[PDB]
Amino acid sequence: RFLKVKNWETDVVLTDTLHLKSTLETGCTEHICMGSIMLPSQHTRVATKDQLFPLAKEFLDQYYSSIKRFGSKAHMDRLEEVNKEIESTSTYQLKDTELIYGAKHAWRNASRCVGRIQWSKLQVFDARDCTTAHGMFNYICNHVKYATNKGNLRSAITIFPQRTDGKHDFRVWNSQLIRYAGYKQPDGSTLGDPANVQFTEICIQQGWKAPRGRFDVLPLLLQANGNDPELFQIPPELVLEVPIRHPKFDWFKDLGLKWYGLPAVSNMLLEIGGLEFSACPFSGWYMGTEIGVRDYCDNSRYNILEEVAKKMDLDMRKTSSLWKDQALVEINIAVLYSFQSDKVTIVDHHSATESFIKHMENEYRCRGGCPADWVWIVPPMSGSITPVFHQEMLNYRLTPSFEYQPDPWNTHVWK
Amino acid sequence: RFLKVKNWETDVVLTDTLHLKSTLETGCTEHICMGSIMLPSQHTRVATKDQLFPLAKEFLDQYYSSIKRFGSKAHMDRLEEVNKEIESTSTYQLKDTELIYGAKHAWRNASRCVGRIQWSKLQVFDARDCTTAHGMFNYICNHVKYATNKGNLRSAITIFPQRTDGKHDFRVWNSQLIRYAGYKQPDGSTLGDPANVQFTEICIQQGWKAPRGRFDVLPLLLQANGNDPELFQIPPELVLEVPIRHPKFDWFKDLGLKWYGLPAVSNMLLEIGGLEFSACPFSGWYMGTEIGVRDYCDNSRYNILEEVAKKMDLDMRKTSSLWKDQALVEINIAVLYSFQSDKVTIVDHHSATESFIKHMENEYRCRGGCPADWVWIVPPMSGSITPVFHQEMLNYRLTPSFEYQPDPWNTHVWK
Ligand code: HEM
Ligand code: HEM
Ligand SMILES: Cc1cc(N)nc(COc2cc(CCN3CC(F)C3)cc(F)c2F)c1
Ligand SMILES: Cc1cc(N)nc(COc2cc(CCN3CC(F)C3)cc(F)c2F)c1
Ligand SMILES: C[C@H](O)[C@H](O)[C@H]1CNc2nc(N)[nH]c(=O)c2N1
Ligand SMILES: C[C@H](O)[C@H](O)[C@H]1CNc2nc(N)[nH]c(=O)c2N1
Ligand SMILES: [Zn+2]
Repeated sequence: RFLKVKNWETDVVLTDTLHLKSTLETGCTEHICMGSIMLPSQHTRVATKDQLFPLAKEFLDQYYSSIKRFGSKAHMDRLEEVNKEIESTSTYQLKDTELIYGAKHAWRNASRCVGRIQWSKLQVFDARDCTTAHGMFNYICNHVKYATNKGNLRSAITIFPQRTDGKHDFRVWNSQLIRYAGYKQPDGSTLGDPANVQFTEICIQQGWKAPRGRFDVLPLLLQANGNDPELFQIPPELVLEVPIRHPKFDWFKDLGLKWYGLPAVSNMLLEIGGLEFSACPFSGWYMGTEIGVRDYCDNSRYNILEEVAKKMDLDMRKTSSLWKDQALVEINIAVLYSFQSDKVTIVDHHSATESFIKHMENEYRCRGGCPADWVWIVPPMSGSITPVFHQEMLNYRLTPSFEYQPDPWNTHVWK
Repeated sequence: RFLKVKNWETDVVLTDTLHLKSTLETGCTEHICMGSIMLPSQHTRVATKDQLFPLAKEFLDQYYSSIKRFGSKAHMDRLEEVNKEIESTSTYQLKDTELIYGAKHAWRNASRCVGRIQWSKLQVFDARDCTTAHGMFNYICNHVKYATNKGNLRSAITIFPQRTDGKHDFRVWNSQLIRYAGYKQPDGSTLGDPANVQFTEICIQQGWKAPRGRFDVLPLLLQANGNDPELFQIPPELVLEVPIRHPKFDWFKDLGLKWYGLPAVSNMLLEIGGLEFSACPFSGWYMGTEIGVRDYCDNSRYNILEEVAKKMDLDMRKTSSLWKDQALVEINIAVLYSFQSDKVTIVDHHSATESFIKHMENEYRCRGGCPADWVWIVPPMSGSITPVFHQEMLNYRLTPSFEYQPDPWNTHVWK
């Protein structure tokens, strides 16, 4: 009822009492830990009106507790107000301030997010008056423009209307607002990003004329109020990109790599007070490793370690010459150097993981804990030379929260 | 009751039914995952005679099932035989073959061990006739000599007498048979291995004349049958060491680093059929990263990244120049190259993690699963360019097993 987490690099002990407020389940049991299942059935998302008020009551109780006015009359009135509206409409609507609070705390509670030290500096765009795919496109272009801020990236989320019935449902079909296309070739190999080959062909299935190259920014596929989704090209002037060079190796430009400045996740579900927002794209800035390690070096992604090690003149016959590791570091020095040389916000895994430890200290003191997923918080390279490797972390599921959801093209009753 | 684990690099699915035979608890609950607590209270170790027979019965049932003679008469006789002996003596004794089986499967079930593909090729030394610290010393020297095999390392375990009362207890006070000493300096800094500063001073408290340098192989501290422990120097000719050079950088010899060939963990508790073996040192061979990443580069260990990056002429002002990562790779290329150039068995994290995936495929097919701790199975560098990063792993606690135990100098009623 009062759990301790240790840092074995510093011998610092934090005491977690926030996990007692926890609600949702984790997938782990007394006899099995599933802390390395990627998409647990508990992390994926259809609710009724009965269970709605406890969820609303719980959310309002913490919201008014956080504006220093818990249990007051303005609280007890809004409790009844939402109670009455849930009786009448079997749903309800958040105030603007309740929406901003819910969004920031969904991010705050995101236990797999290392970036959370900035959770309170999130810009919330209320798109709940949107009704059409063009409206969504317009709200998303504004989001992109604002969050990019000419390389001085800012955190933002845009929140489309909440689910109601289910078949009326706003969805961004893109997994990210800005992703590169993936095309299968004649021989079977892949041009561009192999992650998106399925989505890239869906866009061609709906009309996209593909420039069939590498870093072809995909179009947005926007579903409005359950209607069939529609294709929109983000104006290129809004899609900020960094060409990737190295500060030693001049052949690194010849690699011709580039990446988009803005990580902007669009397929998630935001849950606030029992309400489900099925389209809620949010963006921040990149940690170096997400591009240079995962995007560039996953076997199932661009998979460039071959060509980088070749041009580095590396012993590639022996696995134990660590040519893979050696080329991975250079690639990440290049992503960082490239982004910083262009004044595009980027953070290295050392700075970001140190900030997360600093963030954890804040959340244990002024909040009683910080839910954190070690499997995801440790960076995908050089893990133990970063402070998060040596920090025990308690993972538990708080709300408001971002949840996964099935892809719309497996559930959308088409036409 | 039939859990699926996915590999997201290969889209391979394994089906785990072995977790149903699981017994011990994990520390996780439905509402909290503790899969990143280092020493869970469930992983640490005093039992009575009542609970003893179910544990024995359970162990014998799987042992005779594995020699293709389950439920036979030779089984049902040994069931009764151990039953009777537990009535009479409130304990019992394993057959040699039952001891070899229990040991191999304790290793087999070690979910944080990436090396397990070799679990059946374990040499079991029965030291259960030992009675004195000199006897232990002699059994441990033979273990070291055999397991080292002049650099052609072989897996081995030496099993001292099982706990009985508790106050009669064989313990190796060293955490590993071969560790370097740690000495605090005048200014407070540390010479040698800072991990062992506490143990190094215990040895001086009992008489060790310290050569107060860096890589000073510690003496063994051996507790026999609950008596006060005694100091013994492993004959240096038995302690095989690798001086660490690089295959490019000739200044790397000037770093003057070296490491011992034999990883030989001595502080663990082996549980077999409810019996507790409090001294059971076991050894294999090193994965590169345990030395080059954790031993050499942990801030709380030798912490050499400073000096290596200096001599590499690295941009060390900016965190984002990744000088830490760049020096870490070279250090691990040097450990591997050094060990292989001396015909001392060593495995790189790429080969070892690929073998573990191959091992998992074997354990899911011919056993129904493989308990695995992702937090510990992923190597401490370049994690996602190794196949274990992308493999979901179910952690659960089977028996026979190795468990942690408190250090003897906090529990030993001294003199
Ligand atoms: C501001 C800079 C940010 C940084 C550096 C950052 C960093 C990261 C990283 C490295 C991950 C691991 C995911 C992966 O490796 O693919 C992650 C996950 C995540 N982040 Fe953050 N992020 C940032 C902003 C945000 C914002 C603004 C939100 C929400 C409003 C957010 C919510 C999440 C969520 C929901 C996850 C995934 C959890 C899951 O998979 O269940 N992040 N972040
Ligand atoms: C043969 C070569 C072996 C290799 C390459 C290997 C590799 C490893 C590695 C890298 C770890 C992580 C621990 C750490 O990072 O400090 C580990 C843990 C472990 N290994 Fe293996 N090991 C080997 C042999 C053995 C043997 C022979 C046994 C037992 C008879 C064993 C039992 C264990 C146990 C109990 C753990 C720790 C689990 C825990 O902390 O609860 N290993 N091994
Ligand atoms: C705003 C922001 C900034 C930043 N630097 N990085 C991120 C990554 O966030 C997420 C990343 C993923 C990746 C999911 N994986 C499973 C599939 F194989 C890819 C899911 C998710 F739900 C996220 F939220 C987000
Ligand atoms: C035989 C063998 C070969 C090989 N290559 N590596 C190992 C490492 O095994 C273990 C390593 C540790 C390290 C515990 N950490 C907690 C403390 F801070 C160090 C514990 C343990 F219980 C192990 F078993 C063993
Ligand atoms: C199998 C495993 O759960 C999966 O590969 C996880 C591991 N940890 C991760 N950590 C982060 N940040 N991102 C990821 O995609 C993953 N993938
Ligand atoms: C906090 C965390 O549990 C601790 O640092 C763990 C992480 N994973 C590890 N993995 C291995 N192989 N060895 C370790 O010592 C650790 N340490
Ligand atoms: Zn867990």
